[PDB]
Amino acid sequence: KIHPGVAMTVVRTDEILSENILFSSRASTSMFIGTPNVSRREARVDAVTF
Amino acid sequence: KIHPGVAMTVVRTDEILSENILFSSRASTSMFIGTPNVSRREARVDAVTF
Repeated sequence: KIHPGVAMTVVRTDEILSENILFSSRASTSMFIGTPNVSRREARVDAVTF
Repeated sequence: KIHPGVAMTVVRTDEILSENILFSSRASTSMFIGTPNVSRREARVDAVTF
């Protein structure tokens, strides 16, 4: 338990799960949302997947 | 052509093609006939595999 001739500083990262809060003003962005489409992918005899 | 100490029980199987007669009574089974449905499998550029 002899204190050495050098002094050690110990550095460690830390991970902290935050719970964040978002703000945005009125008309912060503007969405040009278009009409969605349909493409029949699976034309199965069992059940059709669009 | 001298007898050994042991004997054998030679076993083979014999196939036979038999014309058979099947009988079943009336109303033996109930059947739900689904509508036939088409599906492409391999869309070949020459000749599509239906």
